[PDB]
Amino acid sequence: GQIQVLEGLEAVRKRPGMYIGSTSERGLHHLVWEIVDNSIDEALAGYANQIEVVIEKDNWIKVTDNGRGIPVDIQEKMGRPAVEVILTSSVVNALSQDLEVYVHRNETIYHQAYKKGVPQFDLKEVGTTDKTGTVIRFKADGEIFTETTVYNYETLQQRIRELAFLNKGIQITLRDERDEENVREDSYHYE
Ligand SMILES: Cc1[nH]c(C(=O)Nc2nc3c(OCCN4CCOCC4)cc(C(=O)O)cc3s2)c(Cl)c1Cl
Ligand SMILES: [Ca+2]
Ligand SMILES: [Cl-]
Repeated sequence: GQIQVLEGLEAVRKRPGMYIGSTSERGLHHLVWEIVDNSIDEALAGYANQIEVVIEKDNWIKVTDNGRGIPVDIQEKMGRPAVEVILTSSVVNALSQDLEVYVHRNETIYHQAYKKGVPQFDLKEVGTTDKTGTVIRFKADGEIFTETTVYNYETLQQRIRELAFLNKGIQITLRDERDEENVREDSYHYE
């Protein structure tokens, strides 16, 4: 089961273009669409209505939603927490030099970190919460995206606006914190 995950990570990193269309600027932006798409599905299921995308210093991406939280219960299949099984089959995780999850669920904050899809430690309880949702922070792997790992605000802005227009009732916010002296935000909420 865990042998199958490792071969999956090797497959994705060996032929990344077969998975995300290209390793160009187009492929770098595709990472964000892959994560945001999961949060939109949680909203269409009726459980989330807010998504926030932050370009952080050094072109980290953080996506946050107010969904149920990715589940943390032990799979009978992997013997591992569900969230670990979901993220260690994620293309985004495989093509990120680092990725972090924080889950707010069961009044608990759970945390795991990964490098090229490989968990760095077991899922751990780190805090308490009265909210539910998921935070993902990732840094695209410079070894995969050799052309650029720099996001284009206007590219993200155009697609986030389109997603909010198509999926009415979802508040979707983009914020660029790369320059701490000049922070730019656009927030879309149709109907
Ligand atoms: C940023 C973000 N948010 C989510 C997210 O909230 N996903 C989420 N998935 C799930 C989920 O599915 C488990 C695994 N898969 C089912 C079949 O499609 C794909 C997911 C179950 C529950 C629940 O049973 O309470 C909650 C949740 S909340 C994911 Cl994944 C990412 Cl990445
Ligand atoms: Ca889905
Ligand atoms: Cl759970």
